[PDB]
Amino acid sequence: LTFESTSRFAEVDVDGPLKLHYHEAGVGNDQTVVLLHGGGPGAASWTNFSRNIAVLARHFHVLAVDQPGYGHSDKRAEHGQFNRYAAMALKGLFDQLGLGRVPLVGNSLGGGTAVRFALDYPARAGRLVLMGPGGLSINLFAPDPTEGVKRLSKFSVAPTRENLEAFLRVMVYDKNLITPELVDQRFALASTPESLTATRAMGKSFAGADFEAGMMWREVYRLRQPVLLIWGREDRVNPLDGALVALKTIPRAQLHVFGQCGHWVQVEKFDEFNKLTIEFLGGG
Amino acid sequence: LTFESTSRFAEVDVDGPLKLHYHEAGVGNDQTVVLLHGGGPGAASWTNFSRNIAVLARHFHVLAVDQPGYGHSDKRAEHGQFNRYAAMALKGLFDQLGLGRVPLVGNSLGGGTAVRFALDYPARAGRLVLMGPGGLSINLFAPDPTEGVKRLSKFSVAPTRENLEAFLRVMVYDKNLITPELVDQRFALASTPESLTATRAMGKSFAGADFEAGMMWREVYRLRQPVLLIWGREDRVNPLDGALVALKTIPRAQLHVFGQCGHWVQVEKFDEFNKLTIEFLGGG
Amino acid sequence: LTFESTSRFAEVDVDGPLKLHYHEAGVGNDQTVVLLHGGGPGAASWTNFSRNIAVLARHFHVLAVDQPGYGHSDKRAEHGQFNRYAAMALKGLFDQLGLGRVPLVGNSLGGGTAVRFALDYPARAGRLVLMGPGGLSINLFAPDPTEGVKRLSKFSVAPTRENLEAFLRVMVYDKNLITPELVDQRFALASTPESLTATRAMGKSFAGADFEAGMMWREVYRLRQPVLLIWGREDRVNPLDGALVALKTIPRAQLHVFGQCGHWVQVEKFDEFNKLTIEFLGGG
Amino acid sequence: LTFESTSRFAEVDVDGPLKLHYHEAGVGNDQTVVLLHGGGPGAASWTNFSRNIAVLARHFHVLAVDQPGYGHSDKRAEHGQFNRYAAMALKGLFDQLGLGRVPLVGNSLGGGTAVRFALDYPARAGRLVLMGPGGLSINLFAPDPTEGVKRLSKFSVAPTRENLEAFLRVMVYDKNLITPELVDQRFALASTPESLTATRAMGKSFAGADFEAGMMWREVYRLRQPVLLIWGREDRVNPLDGALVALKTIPRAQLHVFGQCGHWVQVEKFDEFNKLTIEFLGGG
Ligand SMILES: *P(=O)(O)OCCCCCCCCCCC
Ligand SMILES: *P(=O)(O)OCCCCCCCCCCC
Ligand SMILES: *P(=O)(O)OCCCCCCCCCCC
Ligand SMILES: *P(=O)(O)OCCCCCCCCCCC
Repeated sequence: LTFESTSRFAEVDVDGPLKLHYHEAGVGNDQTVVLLHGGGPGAASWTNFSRNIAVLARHFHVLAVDQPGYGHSDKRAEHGQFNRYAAMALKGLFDQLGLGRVPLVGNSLGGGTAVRFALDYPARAGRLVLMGPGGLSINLFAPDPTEGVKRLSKFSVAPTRENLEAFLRVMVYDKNLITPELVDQRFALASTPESLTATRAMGKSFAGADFEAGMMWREVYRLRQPVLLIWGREDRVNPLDGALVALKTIPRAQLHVFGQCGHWVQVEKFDEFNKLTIEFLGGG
Repeated sequence: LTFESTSRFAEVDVDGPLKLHYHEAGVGNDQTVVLLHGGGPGAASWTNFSRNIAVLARHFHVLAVDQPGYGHSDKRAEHGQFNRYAAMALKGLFDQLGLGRVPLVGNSLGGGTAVRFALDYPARAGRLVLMGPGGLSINLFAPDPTEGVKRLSKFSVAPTRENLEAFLRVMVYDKNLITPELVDQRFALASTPESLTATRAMGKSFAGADFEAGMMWREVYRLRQPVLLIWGREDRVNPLDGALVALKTIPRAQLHVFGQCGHWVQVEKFDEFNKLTIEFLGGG
Repeated sequence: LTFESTSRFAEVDVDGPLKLHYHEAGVGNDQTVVLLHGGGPGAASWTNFSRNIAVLARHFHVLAVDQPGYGHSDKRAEHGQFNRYAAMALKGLFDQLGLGRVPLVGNSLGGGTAVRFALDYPARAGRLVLMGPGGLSINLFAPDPTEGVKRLSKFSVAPTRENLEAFLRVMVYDKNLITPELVDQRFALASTPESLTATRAMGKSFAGADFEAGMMWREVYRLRQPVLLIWGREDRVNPLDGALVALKTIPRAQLHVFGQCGHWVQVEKFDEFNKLTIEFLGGG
Repeated sequence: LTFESTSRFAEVDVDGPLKLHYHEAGVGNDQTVVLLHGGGPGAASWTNFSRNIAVLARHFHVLAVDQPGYGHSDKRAEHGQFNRYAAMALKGLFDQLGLGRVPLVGNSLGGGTAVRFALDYPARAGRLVLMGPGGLSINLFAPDPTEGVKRLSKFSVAPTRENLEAFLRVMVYDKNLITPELVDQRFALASTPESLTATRAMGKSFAGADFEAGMMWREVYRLRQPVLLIWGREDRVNPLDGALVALKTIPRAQLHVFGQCGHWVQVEKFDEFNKLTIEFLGGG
C-alpha cells in the first residue's frame, strides 16, 4: 500500500462543488470503516494513519478521508463551524459511495467531525473510536486555551518552522518522534498559500457565532452506539480531564487511557491502538 | 474444569501454620498468572472467577487463590492489616510452589492484596490487572463509606439473607444477575460461624492502628511494571473517582472503563475483561 | 421576626391561578434577595432557612418563597418540568411585586429553580448563591441515582417515618442534627395526601420529552452574573463531582467547599454560609 | 507601614548560621500570623503580599518571612529539599521569637513550606491558608511539568527579561497586572548571581533520594487543623486538579475557587482573599 496506490478523489456538494481526497484499502472486506485525521498544520490522512491503515486494511475496508482544508481536499477561504462543514462533506461522500451505516475512527478535530456526523445523521454512523477528540471534550480542570492549542495559534499567526516544531513537540510524550524529517515534511505542507488560507478560514469558524455546533459535550447523551474514547494520559492539546463529560453521558461509552502517551495515540501506542480498534469494531 | 478437579491445598507459615485453598488450571502453559478474588461475604476464587478461569486456562497456568478468611482457606479470628496478611500468605505460596515473577489479577480486596504484594516483594510480581481495586483507590469525590461499603457493614452487624441480597444488588449494574440461587449460595457460605469469625476479624483490621498499609494510593508511584486498571463506570463500592491517583502516579498505568458495568467487571463484561487480560498479560 | 409576622400570599397565573406563600423581612433594606428552599419531603422556606432569614434580613429585603408543592403554596397534582414550573411561578411574583433584577439564593431543588429562572428570564436574575444545587449539577463520577436520591424515591413509594428519617440522615454530616422533633415535624407535613401528591408529581416531571430542561449544565455557560456555588464535601444527594461543569463553564463562577458538611450547608455551616452570602451579595 | 519600618533580621541555626529577613506589623494585636510568599524568580514578602500586609496588620500581628534564597534572606548555593529547608529556618525563628502555635498563610512554594512546617512541627502550626500551594498538590489530570513550571525552568536555563515576562504572564488571569515596572523590578532582583544561584539550587533540591518530602499529598491526612485551600480556576502553574487529594484527605479542609483568577490569588482577588483570611483566622 502506498499514498499513490490508495489515492482516490470524489466531488460532493456543500454550498457548491467540493473535491474530497481519500485513501482506500482492504476493498472486499465485509466491514467499511472511515478514518478522520487530526487538525494540526500539514496534517492529512496518510501521514496521520501511516502506522494504522495497512494493519486495519487486513480486517476492514478502510476509507481515510482528508477533511476539507487538509491534504488534497479543497481548501476554501470561508466555511461555517468546521465539524458541521466536514460532517456535511462526509455525508456527501457517504451518499456518493452508497455507504449505509459505517463505524468512524477520529483523532482530535477528526473525532469532533465523527461525533457531529453521528449526531446529525444518526442512522449513518456505527460504533465510534475517538482518540484525544475535540468537540465532545470539555477540559473541566485545564485552563483554556491549553499549552497545545496556544502553540497551534502561535504557528497560525507566525507560520515558521520553529513554531511548527514547538507545536509538534507538545503532541507526543516521546519528543524523539519529532524528527527533523517530520518537521521538514509537515512545514512544507503547512506553509503553502492554500494551506495557510485553510488555517486562516479555520481560525474564524471556532470563534465565529456558529460556535454551539462545536460544544458537542452538550449533545453526546444522544449517541446510542458503543463509543470507545481513547486518551494519552500526557495529552497536552486535549487533556484527559476533557474525557469526563463524554464518559458520563454516552450510555455505551468505554474509555481507555494509555500512560506514557500524548495526543497522537495512533502513533505513540500504534500496536495497542490497532488491537483496541480491531476488537471494538468487531474483528472484521 | 470443575471446583473439585482444580481444587488444591498448601500449608504456609504466617505467624504459624496457614492452610490456603486454590484452584489450578492450564498446567504446562508457559506463563503462570495468579487470580485474587473480591472480599464480599461468601466470596471465593471459583465463584468470583467462574466466567474467566476456563478461558484464561487456554492461555495461562491459572492459580486462583482463596484469600485467608475466604472459601476453604483458614479463617483466623485475628490478623493484622488484611492486604499485608494476605500478601504474606501469597509470598508463602509463591515460595512453596517455586514461582519466580508472576503477573497478578485482582478485583476489589484482591486488587489491594496484589498491590501490597507487588510493593513488598517487587521482584516476585509481574504485570498487574486490577478491577475496581481496593487499597490503591481513594475516592476523591465519593463520601466514605460509599453506599456499597455501608451495605457490607450492615450485613456484618446483621448477617441476614435480606442484608446480603441488598449488598449484592449494589455490586452490579444489571440487578437481574442477583438471582435467588446466587443469594442462597452466597448466604449459605457467608453465614457459617467460621465465615462470620473471618468477617469479625476483617472488621477490626481496616479500622485498626495498622491502617497505613491499606493506604496504597500513597505508594503505587513505586510500581515499575505495566498496570491495567479496569473499572465499571457504575461501581457503587469503589467508585470510578478512586482510579485517579493510581492512574496519575503509576508510570506504566493504563485505565479501561466500561459503561453499563458495576463492581463485578469480570462477570458483567466477562468477554471484554477476558480479552483485555489475555492481551495485556502477553497472549500466553 | 416570626413565621406569622413574615407570612405573605400572592396569586399568580401559571396555566391558571396559583397561590404562592412566602416570608418577607428587612422591608427597610434597599437590596432585595429571593431565597428558594430544598425539595426534601416536608421542606418549606421558614424551616429550610431558619438559621439564615433573621441574619440576612439585617442586610437585605428577604423574600423566602415556598416553591409550588411545598409549605403553604398550591400543591397541584399535574404540572410540567418542576424547575421551569417553579421558575414561571417566581416570574409571576417578580412581575406582581414590580421587581427588576434581583439576586437569588437556592439550595438543591431551589438551586435548580434559581438557575432555570436565571436562564429563562436572564435580565431578572442578579448574582446567584447555589448550595448543593440540582439542575446545573451533573455527577461525573457518582452513579445515578445517588444514595440520597434513592432514599427520597423510597420514601415516595413507601412514605413511612422510618423512610423519611433515612433520607434526612443522608442529608447531613452530623446525624445529631436529625432530632426526633425535626423528624416528627417534617413527617407530619410530608405525609399529607396534598404533600405526597405533590412529591410524586415533582418526581415524574423530571422524565419525559422535555428532560433537556433539567440538564442545565448544558446551558449555564450563558450566565453572565457572578455565581457562588457552595457545597458540602460529604453531600450524598448532589455530590461534589456535580460542581465541576458549572465551575468550569460559568464565566464568573466561584466555588466554596466545606469539609465535614453534607447537603444542608445553610444549616450545617450556617454562620460561614451567612457570611459568604452577605459578602457575595455586596453586604447590603 | 513601609518596607523599611517593618524590616527585621534574625540569625537561626540551619546546618550553620542562616540570616532571615522578615516584615513585622500589627505588634499591638494578640493573634500572630506568619505569611510565606511564592517562589517565582525575584519574589519576596513585601511585593508578594503588598495588597494584603496593611489590611491583615489591622487584625493580626503579621510576620511576613523572606524564605531562604529570596529577598534579603541568605541565598546558599547548597541545601536539602527546599520546603524542609525553609520549614527548618521558620522553626528556628519560632523558637527565637518564643512562638507556640501560630497560623500560617502561604502561596505556591510558601504554601509547600507552610505544609512541611505543619507536618514536621505539628504542635507549632495552627490554621493554614494555602493559595495555589505546592507540595500537597498533585495534578491528577495536568501533565507535569505544567506550562507554568516549564516557563520557570526556561528562565532558570536562560535568565532573560523576555523569559521572566513569559513566566509572569502565566501566573495571572489579567495579563495587564504584569506591568513593565513589575517586570523590571522582579528581573533586577531575579538576575543577580546570588538570586540565580538560589533559584537553580531550589530547582535541583526537588529531585534526589528524599523526593518523598515533596509529595505532601501523601501526608496531609494527618493534619488536624482547619485548612483553607484557595485556588484561581485559571492557575497554569499549580492547576485546580491539584487541590483534590488535599480537599478529600484533610479532615477540616475547605476550598475556595475564584473564576477569572490565576496563580496570584492574593493579588488578583486581593479584597476577597483578605476577607476570607481574616474570617478564617478568627477575625483577630
Ligand atoms: P487536534 O489536534 O485536531 O485539535 C487541535 C486543536 C483544534 C482547535 C484549534 C483552535 C484554534 C485554532 C487556531 C487556528 C490557527
Ligand atoms: P471488594 O468488593 O472486595 O471491596 C469491598 C470493601 C472492602 C472493605 C470493607 C470495609 C468494611 C468492612 C466491614 C466488615 C464487616
Ligand atoms: P434537593 O435535596 O432539593 O434535591 C433532591 C432531589 C430532587 C429531585 C428528585 C427527583 C427524583 C426522586 C423523586 C422521588 C419522588
Ligand atoms: P510557586 O509559584 O512558588 O511554585 C512554582 C514552582 C516552584 C517549584 C519549581 C520546581 C521546578 C522548576 C525549577 C526551575 C529552577
